[PDB]
Amino acid sequence: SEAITHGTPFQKAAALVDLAEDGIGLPVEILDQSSFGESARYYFIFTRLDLIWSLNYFALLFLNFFEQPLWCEKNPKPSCKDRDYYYLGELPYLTNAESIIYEVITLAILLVHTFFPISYEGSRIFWTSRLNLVKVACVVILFVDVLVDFLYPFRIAPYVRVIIFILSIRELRDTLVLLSGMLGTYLNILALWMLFLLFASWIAFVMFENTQQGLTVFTSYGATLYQMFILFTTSNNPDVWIPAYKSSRWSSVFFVLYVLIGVYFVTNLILAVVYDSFKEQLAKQVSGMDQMKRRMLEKAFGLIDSDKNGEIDKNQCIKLFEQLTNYRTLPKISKEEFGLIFDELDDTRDFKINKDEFADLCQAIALRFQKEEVPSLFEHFPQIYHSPNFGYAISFILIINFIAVVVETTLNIEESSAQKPWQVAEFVFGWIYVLEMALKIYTYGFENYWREGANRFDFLVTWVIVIGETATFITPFSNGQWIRYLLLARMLRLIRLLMNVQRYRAFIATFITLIPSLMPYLGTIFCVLCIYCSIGVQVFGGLVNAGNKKLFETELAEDDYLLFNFNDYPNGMVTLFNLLVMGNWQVWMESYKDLTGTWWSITYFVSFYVITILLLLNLVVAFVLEAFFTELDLEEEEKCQGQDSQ
Amino acid sequence: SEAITHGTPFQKAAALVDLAEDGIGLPVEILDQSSFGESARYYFIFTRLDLIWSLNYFALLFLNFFEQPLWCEKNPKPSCKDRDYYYLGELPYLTNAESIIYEVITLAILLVHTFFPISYEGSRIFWTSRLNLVKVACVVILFVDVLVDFLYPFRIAPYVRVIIFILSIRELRDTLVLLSGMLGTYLNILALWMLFLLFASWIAFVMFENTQQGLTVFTSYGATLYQMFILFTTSNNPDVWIPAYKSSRWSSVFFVLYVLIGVYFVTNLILAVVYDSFKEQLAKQVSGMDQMKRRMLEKAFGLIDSDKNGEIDKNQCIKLFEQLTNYRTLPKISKEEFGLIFDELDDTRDFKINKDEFADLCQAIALRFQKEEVPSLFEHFPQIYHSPNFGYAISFILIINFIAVVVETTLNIEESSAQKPWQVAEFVFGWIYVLEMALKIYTYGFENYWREGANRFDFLVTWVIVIGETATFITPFSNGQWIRYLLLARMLRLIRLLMNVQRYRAFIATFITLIPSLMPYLGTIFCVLCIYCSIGVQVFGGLVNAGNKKLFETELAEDDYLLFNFNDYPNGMVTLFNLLVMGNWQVWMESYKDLTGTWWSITYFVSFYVITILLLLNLVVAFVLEAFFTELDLEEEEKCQGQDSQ
Ligand SMILES: CCCCCCCCCCCCC[C@@H]1[C@@H](C(=O)O)[C@@]1(CCCCCCCCCCCC)CCC(=O)O
Ligand SMILES: CCCCCC[C@@]12[C@@H](CCCC)[C@@]1(CCCCCCCCCC(=O)O)[C@@H]2CCCCCCCC(=O)O
Ligand SMILES: CCCCCCCCCCCCCCCC(=O)O
Ligand SMILES: CCCCCCCCCCCCCCCC(=O)O
Ligand SMILES: CCCCCCCCCCCCCCCC(=O)O
Ligand SMILES: CCCCCCCCCCCCCCCC(=O)O
Ligand SMILES: CCCCCCCCCCCCCCCC(=O)O
Ligand SMILES: CCCCCCCCCCCCCCCC(=O)O
Ligand SMILES: CCCCCCCCCCCCCCCC(=O)O
Ligand SMILES: CCCCCCCCCCCCCCCC(=O)O
Ligand SMILES: CCCCCCCCCCCCCCCC(=O)O
Ligand SMILES: CCCCCCCCCCCCCCCC(=O)O
Ligand SMILES: CCCCCCCCCCCCCCCC(=O)O
Ligand SMILES: CCCCCCCCCCCCCCCC(=O)O
Ligand SMILES: [Ca+2]
Ligand SMILES: [Ca+2]
Ligand SMILES: [Ca+2]
Ligand SMILES: [Ca+2]
Ligand SMILES: [Ca+2]
Repeated sequence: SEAITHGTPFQKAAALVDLAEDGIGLPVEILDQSSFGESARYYFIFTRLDLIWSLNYFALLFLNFFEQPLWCEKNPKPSCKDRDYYYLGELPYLTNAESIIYEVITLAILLVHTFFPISYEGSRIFWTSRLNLVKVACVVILFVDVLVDFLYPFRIAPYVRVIIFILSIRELRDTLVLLSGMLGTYLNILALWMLFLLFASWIAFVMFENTQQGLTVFTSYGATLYQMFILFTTSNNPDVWIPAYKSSRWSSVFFVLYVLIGVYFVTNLILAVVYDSFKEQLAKQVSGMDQMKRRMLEKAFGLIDSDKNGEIDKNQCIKLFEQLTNYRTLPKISKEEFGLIFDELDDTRDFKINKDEFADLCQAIALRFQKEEVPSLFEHFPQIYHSPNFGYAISFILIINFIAVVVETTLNIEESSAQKPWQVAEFVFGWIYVLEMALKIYTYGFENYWREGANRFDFLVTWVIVIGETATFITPFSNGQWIRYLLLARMLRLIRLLMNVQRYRAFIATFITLIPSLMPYLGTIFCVLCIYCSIGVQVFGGLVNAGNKKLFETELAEDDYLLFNFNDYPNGMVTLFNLLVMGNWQVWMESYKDLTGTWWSITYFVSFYVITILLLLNLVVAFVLEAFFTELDLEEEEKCQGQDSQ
Repeated sequence: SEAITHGTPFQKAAALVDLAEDGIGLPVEILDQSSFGESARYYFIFTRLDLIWSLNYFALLFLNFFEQPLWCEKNPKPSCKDRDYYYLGELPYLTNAESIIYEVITLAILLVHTFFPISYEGSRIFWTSRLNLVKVACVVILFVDVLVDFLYPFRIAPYVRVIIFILSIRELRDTLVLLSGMLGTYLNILALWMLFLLFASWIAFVMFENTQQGLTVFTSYGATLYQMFILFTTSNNPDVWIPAYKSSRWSSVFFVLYVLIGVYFVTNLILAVVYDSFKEQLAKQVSGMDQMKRRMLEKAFGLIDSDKNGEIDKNQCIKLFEQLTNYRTLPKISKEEFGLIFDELDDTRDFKINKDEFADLCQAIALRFQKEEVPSLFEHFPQIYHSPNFGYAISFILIINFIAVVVETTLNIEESSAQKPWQVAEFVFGWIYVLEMALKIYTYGFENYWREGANRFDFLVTWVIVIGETATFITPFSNGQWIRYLLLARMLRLIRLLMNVQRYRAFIATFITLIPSLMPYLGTIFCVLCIYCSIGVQVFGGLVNAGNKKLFETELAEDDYLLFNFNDYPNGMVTLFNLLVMGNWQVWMESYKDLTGTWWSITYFVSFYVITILLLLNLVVAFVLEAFFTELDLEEEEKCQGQDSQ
């Protein structure tokens, strides 16, 4: 547990292992900080000062981002019957005086966050870096629209807030490289997609003109490209070609041939491209990540080789491993570390250490050990640190804790009003579970809240139990059953302890890693909806009124989806989700073609679909196939290389 | 172009290249024929006699298979108002006298086809190989049903006909190995799938008991596992959780979390397993194919090495290459073939040829050359054989022929009754197209009807044109309209020729390969429907009547799907197709739960789904990802490897 304020004493001995820390967890530092400048030079202090306020910044980034539900409609005041809810949302819309407060607080942190790299980049460099120049200008745009409501065309604030939220996060920008690096391949294949629509849209207009079909549905040619596009999605499958089938039965041979080519041949081949084009772009990000590693190791190799000859004595590099605080006794480990990499140079047995050799060294060590084990810095003035047989024992606990609920809920079909003997069993079970995590700080380590992936995900849920049980009878109702389903992620911990089964073993570790790995790649799509909603709120604001007469003819009134409606922002975010899932997405396309009365409404849903069935095929479906083959072959090699490494 | 009747002269010199032919196109021969027995022993004659009647057999296998639409309903005669059509099909159902004519002729070929391996396998061997023991017994079951004609429980004929059709074809059996070799992995993951239905079905029953939701939809717990299964398919997405959403808006955060786990995380991970389990089973079929190759080369290496020492002089193997009819200037490249394929042994420069070395020889030759070029052998007594500048030229030919069609159809929106100057342009264009294939027999070769993949697919449509134009004015109406509509495979010939474009190069080189590669793997699924139809015809025969009162309440009458009906066989095959595509598949599950009045109807559609979303994820979607990476890397390698392949 060495220091982190460590590139500021900055010895050749000392400042190495901070750089060696920077390879293992792999955080970047700026190329301005990578070239020169130290914590003695009062710039690298501000680098680690930035990472102190990181949780301050991400608290702001979602604070800015979640304003978009809470801000009002595009047209509250032009609209009549404004305060009523004619199928509007739930949220309170913030008043204009309240609107200012939540933004001025928001902007001032951005003005810190955007101009904090002045403290460790030069102003003639900071304004040159051409990534900030986007982000700086986005701040100015909010600074305008705050001033407009301070002074009190269509208020283009919320599009920018997304773009601020996309770029600021390191993960979403790293996602966003994989779009623009690959988007030349997707729009490429979008043509040959559109070709086998237009050709196959045409033949149905050719074949079915004089029959009942062209009389009924396929009136225009443009009626077909409209319809046959929906059948490319197959979310309207038999309703299209009933009167083609009802007239002649042999007309089915067309449509069942079309969808086969449509779904089963093309849409997979769209996925075949995008998953294949993913691999090249992912390789460019990985190699772009690994060039960061060697370029940071070049600063590390130059920090030691002060003779500047490119060869370092071994005792010069052995001695820093205790300062590395990696392993405890070091008599002959580095002699073993020669054969662990491919070849020994052995021109001198110890004296010659080449540039690429040490770059292989620090990269190798953290894989085998994971022994750095660094906790957070504590004050010793309190000193609060208190100084599968058990696995099969805790296999039994979450069994009987689970069946306690199903007994409680088969009491609820009996509807016991006398829960007095059953409330004896209620409060006791939450008191139990805090004891099975207790041996871990007795056996191995204290700060493993951030270590086990279960403690990454259950740590709220582990501690939320008895604090919910506390205000049960001391509050002397709706929040009472709020716990009564919350006491069920016990099975989710029972999942992982059942997930030691070797029969499920590859499928286990993917779905574990599937939550952290696909958090940016689903995070970007959540930002994409925040674009499409804020378009559609402004396009379709007060459109579905209370008494709109074009409404009740259409499909939203037939199937009674007279909710989601786009009539403000959080109503829109649900509505784009159904268009994401493709559950009956042609209702809205059929509805807003009538509620706007125009065919330029069809633009909004197709432009969703193309970018969606890029992004669903891009980052959902192509990752899982990459993520499984990561988790599969490790299990396939851990037995085989465990025969080697032992 | 030597003979094929060639292992019956059966020289050590001669009968080699017939075995060398058997490696190149790779047909199997039986292990009885592989062990011993020759065309002198007459058994090898019956082997090639079998492959003469191959097209006779596949003409029978679809003849037997297509009786199942043409055979009648399960209950014509118990049903009242039998001859009327109350949402029944189109086909004429075969009369019982005319039925047996189509069956006795069918069976007599099977009795040839099943007992033809008597002629080249011993009877104590033929009844031992346990493929036949299935297949012979299936013949007996049909032989029963012909006796049932003279008598005039539920007539289980048509299930067997599929099983006969599956096993007889070599491709579908090779598909069917990949099921049973992998089905232990799929049902393995089906349980862990079923768990994250049940648990996620459970919480929605837990959450929504006291609210409006459990009052309205989620009445039973079994009501939820019913509903939440449909939302795993998302073919009923907002209709489920409207009254959960209409009451509390926060209930959406459940459902949008469920489908993400449901579709985007699980269903890909089901596809991740099945595509990964595909690779191992496909490797077993490939290695099972390649063991056939070396074991056939062992008979070839033993045919030459008559000294039985395992080493063959090169002039013994040089001399047969002219009998192979492979290449013209032989002795200059046979020394280069030492250097091209692999490394030379060079203990003797030519004298020593090992067992595995010759196995490397004949394997590599057919790749580089393709110079065997075997035609269909003619009688010379008639002697009917008559003894990209052009590519950019025939690029232009279809274009002006294509725009002639769209001019003809924009005449039809004008509706010209005077087609007399326009019929000058009609008949002339079909006469043109037979001339662009004509240089191929002048430049390169005659029998390339089976060689170019375009001539594999266009050859019916290439020649159908002028014979459709012939009976236009000499018949002095509805049929010649469709021929006017048929004038469109020209752009389908443009599809192949245009993808010399490197921008689209890999994509349709897949799609070319995609039709023959996925012909068995879609063929099996077509057989799977012929199982599920013949179940559902017998289960649901006269159910959707004319005046059924339970019918008009349900969804098939609401959305007017009163076709797609199950009330005979070909209504079923359309109907299972919609359940295959997943276009509104919950209508039938909602309908036949009412029209049978029972909950055991739900079995039929779920058991469809699990086997289907095996087989769609199995053999559609896993192939295209395998097939693209076959087509992609060959384009990626040949540009670099052609500098080495030279
Ligand atoms: C893939 C997405 C990962 C990111 C997770 C989303 C974080 C943002 C959370 C949104 C919370 C809004 C809840 C709204 C209810 C409330 O109680 O306030 C409410 C809005 C309905 C649900 C909103 C979620 C829609 C977007 C999620 C799905 C898209 C992501 C792909 C109604 C307001 C009320 O009356 O209380
Ligand atoms: C992949 C999967 C498959 C599915 C199947 C379905 C269908 C298709 C085929 C495609 C290719 C493979 C089919 C065929 C055809 C159709 C049609 C139907 C109708 C009937 C009508 C009759 C009269 O005429 O009336 C299948 C379905 C069925 C079959 C049938 C055949 C024949 C027909 C006619 O006849 O038309
Ligand atoms: C593969 C391309 C085939 C056809 C694609 C081009 C067709 C473009 C427009 C077709 C004509 C529309 C017919 C009605 C228009 C009108 O009468 O004004
Ligand atoms: C990418 C291919 C298609 C994308 C979107 C499909 C929209 C094409 C359908 C045409 C709209 C209706 C035709 C206009 C006829 C009219 O206005 O009278
Ligand atoms: C962004 C590019 C996509 C282009 C969108 C579709 C291109 C063609 C538009 C379809 C209109 C054809 C309708 C003509 C027939 C008619 O109006 O009567
Ligand atoms: C984050 C980049 C945004 C991408 C495109 C945003 C702006 C495109 C269209 C904006 C408003 C379009 C609506 C026009 C019709 C109307 O306002 O009534
Ligand atoms: C990929 C971008 C999607 C392309 C959107 C297609 C737009 C076509 C809209 C209908 C076409 C007919 C235009 C006439 C407009 C009108 O009738 O008012
Ligand atoms: C994240 C980038 C997405 C931007 C692309 C979506 C914008 C395309 C169309 C938006 C609405 C256009 C149709 C509105 C017509 C109208 O004004 O009535
Ligand atoms: C992960 C599992 C959670 C629960 C799964 C087991 C539930 C099986 C049946 C639940 C009880 C059904 C309630 C009504 C039955 C009745 O009273 O007849
Ligand atoms: C593979 C998981 C589910 C598969 C099929 C889902 C069927 C479960 C739904 C239960 C049916 C209705 C409940 C019975 C109650 C009753 O008899 O009224
Ligand atoms: C082939 C195995 C699949 C098993 C099919 C589903 C297993 C459970 C069946 C659901 C019935 C539960 C309904 C109980 C509640 C009630 O009826 O009141
Ligand atoms: C090819 C193998 C067939 C697989 C299973 C076939 C037989 C299973 C069920 C057959 C009939 C089931 C219908 C029972 C109810 C009824 O006949 O009324
Ligand atoms: C994988 C196989 C599919 C499993 C099929 C689930 C069958 C459940 C059917 C409903 C369960 C309730 C049984 C009561 C029958 C009845 O109400 O008549
Ligand atoms: C190719 C193999 C598929 C066989 C599996 C399908 C058979 C499962 C259920 C068939 C029908 C069962 C439900 C009928 C109930 C009834 O008799 O009313
Ligand atoms: Ca040195
Ligand atoms: Ca050494
Ligand atoms: Ca309806
Ligand atoms: Ca020899
Ligand atoms: Ca030699």
